[PDB]
Amino acid sequence: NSVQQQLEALEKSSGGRLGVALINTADNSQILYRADERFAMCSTSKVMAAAAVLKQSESDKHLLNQRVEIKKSDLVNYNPIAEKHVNGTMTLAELGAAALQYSDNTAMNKLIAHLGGPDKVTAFARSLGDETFRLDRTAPTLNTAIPGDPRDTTTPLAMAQTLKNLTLGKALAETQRAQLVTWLKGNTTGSASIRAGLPKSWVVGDKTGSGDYGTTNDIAVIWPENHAPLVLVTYFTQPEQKAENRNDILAAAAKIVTHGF
Ligand SMILES: *C(=O)[C@@H](NC(=O)/C(=N\OC(C)(C)C(=O)O)c1csc(N)n1)[C@H](C)NS(=O)(=O)O
Repeated sequence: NSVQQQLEALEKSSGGRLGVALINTADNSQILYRADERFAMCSTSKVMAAAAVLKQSESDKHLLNQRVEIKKSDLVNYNPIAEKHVNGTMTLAELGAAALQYSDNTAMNKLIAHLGGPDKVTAFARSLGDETFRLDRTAPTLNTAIPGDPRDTTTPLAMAQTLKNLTLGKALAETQRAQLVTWLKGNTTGSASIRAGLPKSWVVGDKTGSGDYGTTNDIAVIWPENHAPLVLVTYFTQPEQKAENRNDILAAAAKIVTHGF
């Protein structure tokens, strides 16, 4: 079966809706499956918030070391790093690292608040040429992932294009691009998602997201040992609010689309 037939069969077995966009930077070719359909980003949206702060830091050499006070009232549903710093401070760089590498939701919220609200994250995406991304809410409500709800959504293709621009392309000046890549490569939350579908020795940077409706997402930049990078978005969502998340589906999709590379 072709790659498209394999992805359709994966979706058919999955009990949900699968969205895939792979960009092969060797030749700019693409593998697309529901890639123009909206999906709730869940915590994959954190890449855009962190990158928006990195953009600001290009013109403010003190920004990344700016102190942010962490209070008990800032804690939400999932904040393994920020809870260690209640009554102290974290820098904006430390908040970017925590948001991306541990998916700390308090850290995401501090990034959003620093920027001036969810709409400012949307404006940053637009400044990169991404007409599709929208951030509407803070964490954790941005992960409700209700079917057909446009809030906090993008498409697989839009996010793959923007992730390519952010990590390998024109979106950020070099020091800031490099910092984003360092953060993504050090992610701790993605072992069982895209990474599990790839050769163990390939270098990967990624950001996961999991929400209601069993919504299970991962966005990655992948560096093969002997080939140009691949940028891969795998989004997955299910019809029932309390569906289990399915990182195995993302690993399976990654294996299908990276075969031969
Ligand atoms: C982002 O996707 C974010 N997700 C959530 O905060 C929600 N659940 O996350 C945890 C890890 C708690 C889970 O048990 O799935 C969630 C479900 S419903 C809702 N309104 N929020 C997490 C923290 N990011 S991820 O990268 O770890 O998935």
